[PDB]
Amino acid sequence: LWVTVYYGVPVWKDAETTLFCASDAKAYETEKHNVWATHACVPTDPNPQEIHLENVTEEFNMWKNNMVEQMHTDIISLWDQSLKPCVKLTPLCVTLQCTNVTNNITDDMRGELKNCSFNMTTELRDKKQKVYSLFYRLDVVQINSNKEYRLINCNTSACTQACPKVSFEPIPIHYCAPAGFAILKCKDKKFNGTGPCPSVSTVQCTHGIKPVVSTQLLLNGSLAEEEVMIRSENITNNAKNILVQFNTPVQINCTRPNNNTRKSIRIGPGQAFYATGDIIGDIRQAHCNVSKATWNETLGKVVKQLRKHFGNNTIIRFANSSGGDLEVTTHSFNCGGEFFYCNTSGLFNSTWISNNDSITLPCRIKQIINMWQRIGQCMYAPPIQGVIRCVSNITGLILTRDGGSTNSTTETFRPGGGDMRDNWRSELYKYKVVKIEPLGVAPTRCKRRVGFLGAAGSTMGAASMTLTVQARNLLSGTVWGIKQLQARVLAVERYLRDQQLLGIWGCSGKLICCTNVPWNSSWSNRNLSEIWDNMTWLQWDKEISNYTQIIYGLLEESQNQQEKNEQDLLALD
Amino acid sequence: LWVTVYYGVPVWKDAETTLFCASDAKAYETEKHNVWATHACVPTDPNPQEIHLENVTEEFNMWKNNMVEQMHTDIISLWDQSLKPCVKLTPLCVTLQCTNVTNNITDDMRGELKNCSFNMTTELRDKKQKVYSLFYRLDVVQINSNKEYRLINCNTSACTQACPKVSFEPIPIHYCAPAGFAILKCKDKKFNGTGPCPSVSTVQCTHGIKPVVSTQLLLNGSLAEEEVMIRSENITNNAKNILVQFNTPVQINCTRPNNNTRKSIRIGPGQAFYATGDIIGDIRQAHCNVSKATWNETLGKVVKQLRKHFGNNTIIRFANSSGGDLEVTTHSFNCGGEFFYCNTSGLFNSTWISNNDSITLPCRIKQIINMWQRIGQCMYAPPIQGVIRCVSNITGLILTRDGGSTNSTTETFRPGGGDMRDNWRSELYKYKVVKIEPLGVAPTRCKRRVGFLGAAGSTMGAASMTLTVQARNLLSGTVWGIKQLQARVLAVERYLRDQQLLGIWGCSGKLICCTNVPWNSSWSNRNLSEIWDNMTWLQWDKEISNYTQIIYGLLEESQNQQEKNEQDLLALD
Amino acid sequence: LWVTVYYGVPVWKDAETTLFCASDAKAYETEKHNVWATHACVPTDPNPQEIHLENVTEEFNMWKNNMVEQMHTDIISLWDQSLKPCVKLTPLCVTLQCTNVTNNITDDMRGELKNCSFNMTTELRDKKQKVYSLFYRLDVVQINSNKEYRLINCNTSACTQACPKVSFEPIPIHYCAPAGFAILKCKDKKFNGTGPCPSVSTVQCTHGIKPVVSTQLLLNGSLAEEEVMIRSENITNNAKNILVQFNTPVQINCTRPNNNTRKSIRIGPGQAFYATGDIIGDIRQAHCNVSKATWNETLGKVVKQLRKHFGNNTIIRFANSSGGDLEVTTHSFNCGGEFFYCNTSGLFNSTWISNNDSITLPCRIKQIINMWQRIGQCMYAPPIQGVIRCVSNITGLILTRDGGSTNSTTETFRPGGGDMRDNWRSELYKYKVVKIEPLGVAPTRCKRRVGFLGAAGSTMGAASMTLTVQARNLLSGTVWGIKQLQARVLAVERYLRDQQLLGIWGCSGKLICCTNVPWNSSWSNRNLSEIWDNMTWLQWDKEISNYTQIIYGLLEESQNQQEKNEQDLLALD
Ligand SMILES: *[C@@H]1O[C@H](CO)[C@@H](O[C@@H]2O[C@H](CO)[C@@H](O[C@@H]3O[C@H](CO)[C@@H](O)[C@H](O)[C@@H]3O)[C@H](O)[C@H]2NC(C)=O)[C@H](O)[C@H]1NC(C)=O
Ligand SMILES: *[C@@H]1O[C@H](CO)[C@@H](O[C@@H]2O[C@H](CO)[C@@H](O)[C@H](O)[C@H]2NC(C)=O)[C@H](O)[C@H]1NC(C)=O
Ligand SMILES: *[C@@H]1O[C@H](CO)[C@@H](O[C@@H]2O[C@H](CO)[C@@H](O)[C@H](O)[C@H]2NC(C)=O)[C@H](O)[C@H]1NC(C)=O
Ligand SMILES: *[C@@H]1O[C@H](CO)[C@@H](O[C@@H]2O[C@H](CO)[C@@H](O)[C@H](O)[C@H]2NC(C)=O)[C@H](O)[C@H]1NC(C)=O
Ligand SMILES: *[C@@H]1O[C@H](CO)[C@@H](O[C@@H]2O[C@H](CO)[C@@H](O)[C@H](O)[C@H]2NC(C)=O)[C@H](O)[C@H]1NC(C)=O
Ligand SMILES: *[C@@H]1O[C@H](CO)[C@@H](O[C@@H]2O[C@H](CO)[C@@H](O)[C@H](O)[C@H]2NC(C)=O)[C@H](O)[C@H]1NC(C)=O
Ligand SMILES: *[C@@H]1O[C@H](CO)[C@@H](O[C@@H]2O[C@H](CO)[C@@H](O)[C@H](O)[C@H]2NC(C)=O)[C@H](O)[C@H]1NC(C)=O
Ligand SMILES: *[C@@H]1O[C@H](CO)[C@@H](O)[C@H](O)[C@H]1NC(C)=O
Ligand SMILES: *[C@@H]1O[C@H](CO)[C@@H](O)[C@H](O)[C@H]1NC(C)=O
Ligand SMILES: *[C@@H]1O[C@H](CO)[C@@H](O)[C@H](O)[C@H]1NC(C)=O
Repeated sequence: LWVTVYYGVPVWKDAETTLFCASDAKAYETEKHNVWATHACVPTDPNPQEIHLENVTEEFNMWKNNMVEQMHTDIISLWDQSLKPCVKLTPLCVTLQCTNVTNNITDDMRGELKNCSFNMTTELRDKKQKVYSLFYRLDVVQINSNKEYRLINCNTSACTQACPKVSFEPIPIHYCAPAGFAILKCKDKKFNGTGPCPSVSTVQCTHGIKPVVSTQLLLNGSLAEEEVMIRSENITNNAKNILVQFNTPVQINCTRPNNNTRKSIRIGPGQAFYATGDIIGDIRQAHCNVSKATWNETLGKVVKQLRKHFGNNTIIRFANSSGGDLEVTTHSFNCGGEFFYCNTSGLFNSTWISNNDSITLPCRIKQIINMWQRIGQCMYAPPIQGVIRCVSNITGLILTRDGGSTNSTTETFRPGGGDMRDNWRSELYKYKVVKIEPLGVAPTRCKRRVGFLGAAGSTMGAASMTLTVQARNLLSGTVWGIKQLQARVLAVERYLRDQQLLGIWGCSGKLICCTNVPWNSSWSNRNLSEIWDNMTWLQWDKEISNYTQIIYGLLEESQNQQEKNEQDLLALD
Repeated sequence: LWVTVYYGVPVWKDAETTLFCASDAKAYETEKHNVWATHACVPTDPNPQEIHLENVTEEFNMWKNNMVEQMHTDIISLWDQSLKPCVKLTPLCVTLQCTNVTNNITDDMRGELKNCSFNMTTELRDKKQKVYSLFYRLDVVQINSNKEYRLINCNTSACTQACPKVSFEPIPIHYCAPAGFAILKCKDKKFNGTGPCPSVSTVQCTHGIKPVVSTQLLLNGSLAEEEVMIRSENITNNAKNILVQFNTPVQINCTRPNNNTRKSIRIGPGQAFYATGDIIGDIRQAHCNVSKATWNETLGKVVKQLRKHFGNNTIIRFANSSGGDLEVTTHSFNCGGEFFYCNTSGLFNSTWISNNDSITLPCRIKQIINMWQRIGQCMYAPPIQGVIRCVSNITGLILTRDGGSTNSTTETFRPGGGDMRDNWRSELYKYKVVKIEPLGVAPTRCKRRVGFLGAAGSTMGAASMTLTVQARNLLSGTVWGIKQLQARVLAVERYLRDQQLLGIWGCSGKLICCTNVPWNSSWSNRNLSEIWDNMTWLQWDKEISNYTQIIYGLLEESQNQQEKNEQDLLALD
Repeated sequence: LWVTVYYGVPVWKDAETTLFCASDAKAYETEKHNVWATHACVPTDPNPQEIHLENVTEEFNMWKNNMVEQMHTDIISLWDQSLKPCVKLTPLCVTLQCTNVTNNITDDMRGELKNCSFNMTTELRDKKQKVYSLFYRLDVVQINSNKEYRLINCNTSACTQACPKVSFEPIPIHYCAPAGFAILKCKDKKFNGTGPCPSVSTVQCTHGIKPVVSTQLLLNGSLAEEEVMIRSENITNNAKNILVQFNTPVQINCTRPNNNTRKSIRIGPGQAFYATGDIIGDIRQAHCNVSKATWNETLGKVVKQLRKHFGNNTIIRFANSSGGDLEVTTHSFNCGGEFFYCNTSGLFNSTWISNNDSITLPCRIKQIINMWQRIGQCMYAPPIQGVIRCVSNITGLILTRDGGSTNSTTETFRPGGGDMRDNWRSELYKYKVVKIEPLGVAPTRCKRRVGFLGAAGSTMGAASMTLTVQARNLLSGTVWGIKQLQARVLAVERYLRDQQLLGIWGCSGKLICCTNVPWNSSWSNRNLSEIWDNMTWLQWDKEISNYTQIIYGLLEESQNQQEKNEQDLLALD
């Protein structure tokens, strides 16, 4: 009959907000190399809390998530911030004099290293300096008695050498939302990227996400749980990348067996340039090894789950990439500072039908890079002395279907990728951000006299006793610097708005503040047995969400003001 | 009689604060390249509300407004931000060797364009490049086989090319104040600039203001109603500009018949310099057209209002600009990218005794500009390819009077301008920012036991029923980015201070409350019928403004502390 | 028996927070623009409030004061900010060719002023310029038939010319604590800098302190009272400085008799380089003067007050500095823009046994400078034309004890300094920041039915009637603005946390409230009369902070939740 206002109901709606980084601050409390990304984040909770929701079935969507875009923008801005402070190599674009290096009489790499020598400025503007350095063939381009060259990007973009002190080591970060927002987590083991997730769990924020950069194979990412899953925006469409994820890792070992040496040239006053001085001992190519039997078994599995969608009689035949830029055409990870670019033509060999030492990947290195498909600004990665070795493990792939015929007697899958959002979407697949609103109104028989969300799936009557748990922690009282400020300002304003709305009414209280506005039959007149015993809060929100504004207006104006002026006139005499 | 505290009365008072931007969704969603000003402006509400205050009369002042200065600072800051991130053109200073253009036939514009050639640097620091470009006569100065010149600014300032993609296209901007403030709006049809406006209305924020930059003639402005209103700070003083506002607009057309060509010179790495390569076909001077009959009629209408201020039978005479810099001597503006500088001696030339064709304005174009009289921050607008044409309205003038004696036989009005504040002040003449304060105290016979401003003109008895409406909107739950954040924080702060000051008294959760403070007769006591039925809250607060601190001190000391301590002593048994 | 929560109670504890500047408007209104970026600082309070606290004893310490480090960081940041828009002199690193003092007659100083002639780029790229300048012997280092030199730091740092408009003139800076905090001012006459101060006071803003710079002598410092004070972290440790603060000042006059003239050389466009053109008249030595009798008397006082720690009849000896950099070896300072560097060996040249016109100190001047022992950043102070004279007051030394022994026979003292924290620490020795904690709990017999800090020393019974004054003040109503914004948001967040924590309990009504938690005897049981009337509020915080968290837990969980769970039954009707 009479309206009653409830504060702290289990209700949420989809929204987007400014997330802030959290990371393990104890590891870097003792200072180390100034990492590219992870600094100034709030310390992470030593005991993260994950709460399971009893009966809810939330709808997820991988390919229209906003956290991926926020992550990509954050990484781009962090990289741009990192590159700015240190040296600019504007005076290095000069005509070079380059000849082939003479290794320690070992062949098959003779044409790849140059010994460019050139003129460079010095401290005093009136004088010039004569220097030399070693450049890779992919870094230096010809300009048309030994022939003379220039750097590759002199006619496109400038160069800012990376600050030698920082380190491009990926290390995990946690994206945490402001107070008043919650991040759901799809939990079932067969989530194909879209559709309902019958198992859901609320977490304050995420686990450790390593911002690894790669094009053709995903490295160090999170594995699947039950089986190797295949995800795509629309599998039937050939234009959409077919992300894949493994359940057991395939180990890849990469090396640069050259005893490189750094050599600093001054281009001062103050500024210095680090050249590739000289290589000691033999010179050999950089190669990556992947176990043959393990890779064969992994592909023989992926083809098995891949035939679930494309029929169980078709012929599946992998192949190397079609072509394009060197980033797209070759697996382009980074290992300790050097930016490899490796072939992968030996991996994607097979032709499957219904019925042992290693695989070597010969490859090459480039020092100058302009990643994220950008133009107008490049970077010069300084050389790293000594042999460098990495042991990653392949966790997923990025496939693309040819779709070259309509009969569909066979299918051909060439690996691709290069849009860095695909790497992030492979990790943020089981998250979304929701906006908790704690206020609610429902009819009852009042007349006023003169887990964190574990009750979400329960009926409205069952959830009418746990109101306090929602409202207890509603406030929870340079990149990563302004984001925290905006996040906490938004949280404070949300708490203040909720308190003001609950205060202008007659309630000023937490649990079950009865009111006096009569229940109009126009606001979905149902039997109270059909309301309290049948429905739940999330369902109760939807049909009445049109009329919440009218009920708020009636409570604030029609009832409280008249009631209080009546009390004031009562105390007159 | 005892004091009673009301929260959310219609009281306001004049104040100055920080405003933020807001733009239309159409301009917000324009996929093309960003406009010079609006990038992070929040989208505007599709339906702003007008809450005409009914019986209120407020004192307006056009000249001493603070919105104008804030707009000027914001515009200058936006320009400086716009020019920072693209090409700097320091190495263009070279001794240029120039020669006249050959024209086509029947030479008429010989001395304006020069065919300058100079040696310019290329990407490779070793080599040099021979190029040529066409510079207008106003952009070069001779130095002492053919003659040689330098650029205009290479002994005062360093050039900086305007970014080639961004366009200085004026578009509407709305300046909206944060929560807890209001922007009143005068609507008197004959508002001359100062004095009380008997018809006052409040909007959430202003109408669309086009930030057009021009001098000597206001373009694309807002027109008056029923009269050709004329405004000035002081008509007797001859050192003050006399703004005008036409009833109906005057159509002005402008053209640049030369068919330019954009020649790209690469002076990298990365940078570039766009040059006026060569002109195709016939070559002629830029000119602007204004209808003769319309302009004659408009002058004949404006002189009638000048006769009112300066008396009947006085002869009003017009004359062209007094002389000085080219910025103020000629009607300067930009039409699609080219900065025109048009002679206006054909318009301001007439004499008016007591009792079909088109006018052609010769015009000249300049490329190197240092607008806003800020020497040291020059700019080089790149050439715009193809014929340029635009059609605009003239909706105002900026006249100045001649002060040679008075002996009022006649007056001589000469156009002026140059200070850009007058362009903004012509649009923001019907607004001012007033901060709303909700708290208030008034007497009555009660003692305690032991539209958004539509009621601003109503009596205190009727106004006390609308405390909810006033009290609701006190939170409303790059340069613009920090403006919005600071304004939001300020609003939250003011609301929290109001809440705390209400809470130290015994009236925390209530809009109205009775208190046991006696009403001292020294506070201008009056019969209740003369307060609650013969006064309004704005008029009441104007009377008790001296005793507010004493009453607040009494309420916080004599009542709450003593009451709580005595109640604590009572609860012991 | 029962617990009762008190809000707004005079209790504080040590804490650190970012402070904000406050300077008078006259400094900005001075014609010398941007002397210290006064626009950043807030206008000063016209009447700072000092409230005497009558019974409080507080533990002071200056050797761990955080305000010293905050002032140092603020000064460094302001200095770096000031020079950013100024000219950069990278093209000045040229092979100079210098030949002593050929243009003038000089006394026996001989080769201190080098007459340097060298090439330079004119306002145009094409043509070079032949110019000259006078550089001091300290500003040029030889490089290997007239000899040739270069500037001192052409292989270390890039000079940036000081802007000529601004001047490095110190002005008062007032430090004001943000909302919620307070600054305690110790007023004891004989305060050593450590231990309990029995005459504490409080101030909203500190007294005006001038950020002077000088190594071996403190200039314009604040004077002590009634005796020369000696302060040290541990006097018997040889490695720690021993500050001194004279009772009465010793005046020092300094002069630059050379009559310099400024020559403006153009490095255009938009850049100028001010050289030392020529010296009119005879070359003469720069020197400083100190009164002999006054200085001898001051050292006679310092020995009297410094033998107190060491011995009544121990030999104490003074001596000049040992060696090292010119900054530490010699008393440096600025005198009207010229950075003097004067040896003080004519002053510390005394020996004192167990039981006549003026001291003159000739000294040098250096132009290129980089204070704080910084590397990578430098400045070139332009010449100050005309004869220069200064007058200053010495107000404290910075001594240092030698580690040799002679365990008791003799003690040797030398001037020290070099780190600029000591100069700030000599002025902020009587101020520390404290954080106010307004919540408090005390036992009493109440059971619930089913100046700003002048009372900090008074008993709890009397201090319960002044809860309003503390509670009222807690809220207190581009680059470098985010610091103030973050401090402000932090204050708001702290207030909201306190209010929410009070709201979880059954005490939404502010100030003295009562709760039903019994008072366990284990929590420092005392008879009630000796709790309320034989003890103060600060001492109560020193005997509950162990159990305060558990008391808050009992209040928030054990009583209010059960009360609501009992109330829900009666809420149905
Ligand atoms: C006053 O407002 C008028 C709006 O009518 C301004 O004229 C407009 O100027 C723009 C920019 O030149 C014109 O758009 C351009 O059109 C050309 C094609 O001619 C196109 O190639 C460009 O990319 C751009 O879209 C626009 O057509 C023109 N308006 C009209 C009706 O022609 C005028 O510039 C304003 N006054 C001042 C002083 O800015
Ligand atoms: C997924 O992509 C496929 C493209 O193959 C879409 O299927 C096409 O739909 C159009 C429109 O009806 C037909 O003309 C084509 O013949 C279809 N192609 C095939 C191979 O069947 C499909 O609609 C897309 N799915 C979604 C949900 O967008
Ligand atoms: C990729 O696959 C092709 C065939 O699919 C491989 O070519 C085979 O090489 C072996 C070894 O000489 C021959 O015995 C076969 O006859 C070849 N097959 C065909 C169809 O000609 C090729 O070597 C593979 N390359 C890599 C790098 O894995
Ligand atoms: C200044 O004199 C005081 C004694 O009056 C010394 O301070 C004492 O220091 C000890 C050591 O920490 C403390 O336990 C005492 O409480 C302090 N008492 C007082 C009154 O401050 C201090 O050491 C002297 N300073 C110097 C530099 O010698
Ligand atoms: C102050 O400094 C002195 C000297 O540095 C310290 O005294 C020394 O203490 C060690 C440890 O017992 C002895 O081995 C030395 O012989 C002492 N030297 C002298 C000269 O006394 C003293 O401990 C320091 N005091 C404080 C409070 O730090
Ligand atoms: C610093 O200079 C001042 C003058 O500007 C000196 O003060 C003067 O000294 C002379 C000689 O003793 C007196 O005749 C004047 O009356 C003094 N003038 C004033 C205003 O006091 C001062 O002695 C100099 N100090 C030093 C250390 O040389
Ligand atoms: C400051 O003055 C003293 C005293 O004149 C200078 O000390 C000289 O030191 C050198 C090296 O031992 C010797 O010439 C003498 O011992 C001292 N000179 C005289 C005349 O006795 C000191 O060099 C001066 N400071 C500077 C930076 O030169
Ligand atoms: C505008 O009108 C007011 C009267 O309301 C008058 O005081 C003022 O001088 C007028 N100003 C002008 C410029 O006409
Ligand atoms: C007293 O109140 C009456 C209301 O009926 C009013 O008419 C009268 O003017 C008042 N007199 C004074 C002195 O305020
Ligand atoms: C400059 O003066 C110094 C000091 O007397 C002297 O050693 C030097 O030889 C002089 N320079 C020349 C060029 O004579």
